Amino acid sequence: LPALKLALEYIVPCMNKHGICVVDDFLGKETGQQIGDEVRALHDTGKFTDGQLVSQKSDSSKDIRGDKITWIEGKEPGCETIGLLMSSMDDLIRHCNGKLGSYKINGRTKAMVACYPGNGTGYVRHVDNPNGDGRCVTCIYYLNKDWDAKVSGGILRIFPEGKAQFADIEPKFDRLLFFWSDRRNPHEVQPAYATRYAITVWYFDADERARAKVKYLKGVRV
Ligand SMILES: O=C(O)CNC(=O)c1ncc(-c2cccc(Cl)c2)cc1O
Ligand SMILES: [Mn+2]
Repeated sequence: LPALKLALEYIVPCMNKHGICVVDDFLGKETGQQIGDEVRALHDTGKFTDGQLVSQKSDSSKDIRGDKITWIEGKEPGCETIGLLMSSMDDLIRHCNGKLGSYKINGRTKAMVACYPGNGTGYVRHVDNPNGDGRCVTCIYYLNKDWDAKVSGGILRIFPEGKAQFADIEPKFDRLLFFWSDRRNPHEVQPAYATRYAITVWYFDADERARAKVKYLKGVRV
């Protein structure tokens, strides 16, 4: 689908009604697989961190580490289909802008590529932006071929604020997810028992970000 049709007919209505939006088959199989290939090359060539420290034992040979990450700008050698994904996410947001609540989105982070190594680690319940650091929208792309959570775990579970229910999102190949980054969407990743990849970017609201400058300390000489 053309970005604008997806934006006006799906992302804008879903985001304003539910604060969560899932688009399946975002880029198609060829491109999705190429992204899988590039992420796997990053992993295989040692570009990820070792992983979040999950269990600190007094013996460090038995430390457990979880999600591994690497920040990707999209123009690096071997990351160009990742850059293509980032640009397609941006096209969608650009065609939403002015219609996502009353936010005015004026930028985004680099891509955070995540690798859950499959050792029973997940990601604890959290809010992405709990303290007003400028990020208003979380965008995640999943590239896990034939993922079956009943077998491999790794569900993303969101707990929309105020609701007595949660939303389980499988990290399915070629799946695109949007949700409000703030306290309306606490979420977690349940333990993953197979290698699980995701690519996240966060979009900034202009006003909040302009205040996060001072809430986060920048100076100029006299
Ligand atoms: O993988 C999924 O399906 C869901 N992942 C997350 O929700 C997540 N959220 C936040 C973070 C994160 C939180 C703080 C700092 C940094 Cl660099 C990353 C990582 C994360 O992996
Ligand atoms: Mn998160």
